[PDB]
Amino acid sequence: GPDETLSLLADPYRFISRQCQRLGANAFESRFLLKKTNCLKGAKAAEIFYDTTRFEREGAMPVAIQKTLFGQGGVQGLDGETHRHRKQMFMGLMTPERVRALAQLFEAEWRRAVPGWTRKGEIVFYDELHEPLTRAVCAWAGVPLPDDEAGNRAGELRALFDAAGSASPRHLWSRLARRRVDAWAKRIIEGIRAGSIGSGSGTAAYAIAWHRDRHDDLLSPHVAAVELVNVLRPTVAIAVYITFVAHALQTCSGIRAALVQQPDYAELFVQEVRRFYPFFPAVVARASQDFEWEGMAFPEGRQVVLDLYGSNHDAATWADPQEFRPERFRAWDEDSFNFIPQGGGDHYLGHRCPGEWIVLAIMKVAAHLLVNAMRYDVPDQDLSIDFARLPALPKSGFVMRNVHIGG
Ligand code: HEM
Ligand SMILES: CCCCCCCCCCCCCCCC(=O)O
Repeated sequence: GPDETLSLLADPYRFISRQCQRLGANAFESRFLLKKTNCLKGAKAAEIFYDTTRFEREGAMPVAIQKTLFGQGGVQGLDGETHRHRKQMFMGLMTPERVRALAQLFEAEWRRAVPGWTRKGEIVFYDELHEPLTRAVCAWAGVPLPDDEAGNRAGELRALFDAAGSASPRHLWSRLARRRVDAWAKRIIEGIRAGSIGSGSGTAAYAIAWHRDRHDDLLSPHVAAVELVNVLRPTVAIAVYITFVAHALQTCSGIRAALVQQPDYAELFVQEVRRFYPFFPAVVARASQDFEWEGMAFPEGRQVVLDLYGSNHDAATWADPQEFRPERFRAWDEDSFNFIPQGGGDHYLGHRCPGEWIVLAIMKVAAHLLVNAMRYDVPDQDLSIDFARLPALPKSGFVMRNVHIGG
């Protein structure tokens, strides 16, 4: 068949589900970067995608993603016992107490940043979030971050995910940002190992610097650096979800009141923001052995893409996925495959995002602050979601005026 890379790139979140709807199927064979690719969508497809006896990640992600989004040698590219041993290192960071600590640091940094926002008179909300998140996560992770460098590090971390999927010179900036952030994280790992940096025993940078692999060897410093950036970078990417929290509050009538007046509502609300809004489009794996599934061939070595956005909008699962309705989560049975904005399956046994607890905790802080503490005006602007952008955002970035926290 024809190469459809251009069609995918023009509609990265919806290309797969639009083609599925046309064909009346949850899977179809296509071709990207000249490679035959099976595209999958929905709960049943997610369950097979997460079967590690049939799928592997090693070598699956296009190498332009190593130079930017993920780095080289990190957990995303591992399989089998090597993967599970590395994954445990990340999971150990995520205790309720440690997640709460990061949420508290983020609230503090948000409150610290407000006076600057008031003084500007008008802000692009998305643009203002990267730095407080950077400051909170570095402190949490045991990464020293001088006051006068926080801004620059926040821009570099942002560039890894926000400029990575840009078909322009912004991609070149993402590559330089990656080189810089790796070198910085590497100096941090080296200083922890030499004892010149006193990160605490509970902190991410300590855990990663002192992690021993399956042969009782420390991670090479570059790999430790990449894994540390695998904590810092996606925490800063929560800026996207926080912007969507603001977008939902602005565009969906009744949400603000319910959040104000119903205490259990915030949990439902942040889950629905993750279900509803596009963010991580799709994940890629390679078939590890010959099999067939639902009348489709999966020859060993076949590239396979699992459409996360389409799965989160699958009508069989949700009935009315096109609506923004937090109360739908009252009927959710916590299935590991039917709701997958940060991946599916098991956190320890597969590649599912270990950052979900942090994301939920921080999105709740954001919701709380935006309804209970912050006052702001929202001028006329284009709030529509840019489905052509990676990551997707409201076209305006969400512009606020007259921000303050007397509220
Ligand atoms: C900002 C919102 C986030 C989104 C949309 C997101 C989404 C995802 C997705 C889709 C995956 C891949 C699942 C797969 O390969 O099957 C993933 C993996 C990962 N996430 Fe996140 N994530 C976010 C935040 C975070 C945070 C805060 C952390 C901090 C620890 C984090 C750390 C990771 C790591 C280390 C992996 C690789 C895990 C593995 O391969 O086993 N993420 N994430
Ligand atoms: C060859 C073109 C590749 C296009 C690159 C696509 C990048 C995906 C963008 C999704 C939003 C980024 C989410 C942050 C993820 C993370 O921090 O790990």
